[PDB]
Amino acid sequence: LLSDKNVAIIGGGPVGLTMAKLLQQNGIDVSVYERDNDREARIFGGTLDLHKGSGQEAMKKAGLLQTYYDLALPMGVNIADEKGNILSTKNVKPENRFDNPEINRNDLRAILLNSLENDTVIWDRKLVMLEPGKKKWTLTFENKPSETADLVILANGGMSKVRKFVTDTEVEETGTFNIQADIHQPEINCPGFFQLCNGNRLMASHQGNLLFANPNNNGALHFGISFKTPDEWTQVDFQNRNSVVDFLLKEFSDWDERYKELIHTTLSFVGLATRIFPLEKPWKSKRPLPITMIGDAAHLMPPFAGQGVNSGLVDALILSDNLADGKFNSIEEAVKNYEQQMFIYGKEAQEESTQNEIEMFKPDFTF
Ligand SMILES: Cc1cc2nc3c(=O)[nH]c(=O)nc-3n(C[C@H](O)[C@H](O)[C@H](O)COP(=O)(O)OP(=O)(O)OC[C@H]3O[C@@H](n4cnc5c(N)ncnc54)[C@H](O)[C@@H]3O)c2cc1C
Repeated sequence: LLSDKNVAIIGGGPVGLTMAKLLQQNGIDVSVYERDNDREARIFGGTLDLHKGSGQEAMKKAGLLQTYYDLALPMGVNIADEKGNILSTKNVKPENRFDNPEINRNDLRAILLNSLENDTVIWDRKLVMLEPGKKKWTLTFENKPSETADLVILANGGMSKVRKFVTDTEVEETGTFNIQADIHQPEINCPGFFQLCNGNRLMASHQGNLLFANPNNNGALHFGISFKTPDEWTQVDFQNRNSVVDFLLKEFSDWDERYKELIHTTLSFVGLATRIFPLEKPWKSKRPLPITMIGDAAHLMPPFAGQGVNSGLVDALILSDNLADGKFNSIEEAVKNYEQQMFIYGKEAQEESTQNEIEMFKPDFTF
């Protein structure tokens, strides 16, 4: 069905790599083009969890489920107030897989890279332009040679700049904001907070500020602090830790000294406005050549209720199935069938995550 043709996947994130695996095991000629300089670039961020109905099915189909298990870490969850423990959910043996053991993002990338043929991924390839010819797409990469493909699949994350051939829809700010950071040797550097987590992930919520932490992302503590974007903003400079620290200490002034120590001990902060790529309009039905989008490039949405990578791993599973099992007259029809399913579960996910974002940031999230 892709028989004399090649596929370009733009983006080597967890969705794009998984797309590449599911394609390539059915004999399809696929390359992944990834902006990262090389395979050891550090991926900033929290862990990912794969769920039994969805992301784990992608891994199962790719023959990687067990490997995901070996490298992932089941974790309990503690809910605390702006000082003490209000709920402690330890993981039980029936449930350690039950979905969603946590995996570090570089571990998962390495699992997916290792399952691919040599030179599937081409590193240091930032796609900046796409142009449809007669039969193939010309792909333009910053300061590197151009390439062609019969089929382009954008897997290049929520801020993709190269969507216009699929849709004119734009990314939108949802009105919340997230500040993230990593603390190394947390047992040493934020002891009181590290002891509160006590090996579990921790969430706490107070007066419209939410705090999420994982004390054990390959030995580093990762945390995020989220809140409704201040009307005043922008006004904090994430380059200057002092201005981020002043802002956070003001917002957290009520909170126990263990949380403040977390803010004090952080070397640098990454600030990011929450965004959604809304599945609001149908995508374009006149496309000059086959092209589609999966993962956050298709349906970026707030992460607060756990939605995120699982639905992108389902995208990969449904699209590769449609392209391989070839029950369709054409690639075009294969893509359209995928996009139709994806609009349904993708909209359900977005509604739940928008509704959850509203519910959480209500300043009186009791909750
Ligand atoms: C703060 C926060 C916490 C989150 N927590 C969770 C969670 O707990 N659970 C969950 O499931 N999801 C969570 N998510 C969502 C989750 O991270 C994403 O859904 C997931 O990473 C998307 O996978 P992806 O492959 O589509 O995109 P990405 O991970 O964004 O990867 C896209 C890849 O494309 C590469 N790329 C970008 N531009 C180009 C270019 N022009 N050319 C070539 N390559 C390019 C990038 O380097 C990147 O490797 C969270 C998101 C945020 C923001």
